[PDB]
Amino acid sequence: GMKIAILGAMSEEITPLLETLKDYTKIEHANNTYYFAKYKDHELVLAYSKIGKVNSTLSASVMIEKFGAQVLLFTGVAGAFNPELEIGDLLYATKLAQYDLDITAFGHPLGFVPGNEIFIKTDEKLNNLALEVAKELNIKLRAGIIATGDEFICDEAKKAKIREIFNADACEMEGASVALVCDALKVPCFILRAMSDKAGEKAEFDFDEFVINSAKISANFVLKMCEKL
Amino acid sequence: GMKIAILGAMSEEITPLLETLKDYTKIEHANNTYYFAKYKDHELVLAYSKIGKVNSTLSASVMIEKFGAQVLLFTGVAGAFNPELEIGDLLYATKLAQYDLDITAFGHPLGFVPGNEIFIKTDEKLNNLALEVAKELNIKLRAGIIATGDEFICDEAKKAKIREIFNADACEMEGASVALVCDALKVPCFILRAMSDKAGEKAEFDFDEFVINSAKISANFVLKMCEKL
Repeated sequence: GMKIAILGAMSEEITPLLETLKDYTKIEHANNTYYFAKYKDHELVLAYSKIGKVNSTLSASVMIEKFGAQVLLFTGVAGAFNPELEIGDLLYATKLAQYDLDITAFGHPLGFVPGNEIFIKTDEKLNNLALEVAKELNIKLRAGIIATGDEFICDEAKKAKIREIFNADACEMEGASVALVCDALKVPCFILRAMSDKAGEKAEFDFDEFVINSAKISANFVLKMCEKL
Repeated sequence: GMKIAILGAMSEEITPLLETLKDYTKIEHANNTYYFAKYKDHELVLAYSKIGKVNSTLSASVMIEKFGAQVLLFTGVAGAFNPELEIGDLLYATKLAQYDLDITAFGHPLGFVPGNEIFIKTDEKLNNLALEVAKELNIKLRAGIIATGDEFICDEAKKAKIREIFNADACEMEGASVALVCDALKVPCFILRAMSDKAGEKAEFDFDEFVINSAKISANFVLKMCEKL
């Protein structure tokens, strides 16, 4: 089978994968750690992306240009903007934009730079595979538009504005950058996000506990995708 | 000699390099164009970075991880924040920060994420080489702090704020990201910027003309550095 990159937006999302895989090697490279394992006739390369657009762009580029990944699966968390969503809901991104990429001073729309487009799409075949896996695991999986930028946004008015401009369902700091790298390098990309916060709700749950539970589900989910690839 | 990457923040900065080199090849990779030339016992790889942090991170990562660059010289333009600077003045960045990398909601300073630092330094040996070249060409060269982010800022109050927070001398959209990639991959990086706009002053000159004239000077400058490497 093809070589598969598994990127996690938090180190806690990688831990349960490594525990399941058990036998793996690693290298320290690009001020990060990359892990190597065999699973179901696929070679895997895994890493925590590190935080934000630059870090995640670099990690994805290393996985493909250095380690030869042919597919990339990216698990993480996101803040929900769409009122229909709830804490813990799993979303796959259909397309993503950078809300903080701004040369609007020159008459361009927000998120656009010449040489690129506002939105980057993820891979349809991988998304359909994820829907199959969700069905087989009895997990609810929804499609959404993700806005990415290098701020952790707490301003409710800003969340509403990003939603309005991009029709964004959720928001995080690494998705669009990784999707762009993968598209540029002709590597199918899948982006999975668990909703870790809702716009206009005070949390009322422990984040650490949420992360551990969501990471367990996401780890099993992406390994099941690997098994079918 | 070592393999040298020359990155330009505008395609116009690559044109005069190619005109001097005369014999070169080019290919499409990673939704961009990469150029290859031999110069003074060095293999060169050249590219326009494309716009912003993600694009420039990807371009630098490709030049190093795919094309084997061992040193990277990055020429471009920047808006001046330091009142002492004048239009066309050459600045080399001693260190750079991302002004729009913001998890300050969690008690961190602006520009900081765990796993990284606020500032990234450029290579001291390359900076000293640049000072030698500037002296030999009778060109004034100043050291500065550069703030990088994905907005083209026109708000004067915002410029003042970024200058104040980082003690930044100038501002652009690609420097810090490339400096970070190079540091992470153990590649010496040099960042040269010509001042394309002045603190508090409406630009009363043509940008196209400025770019052509500044690019000619910067192209010769970095080739003279290559000759000494």
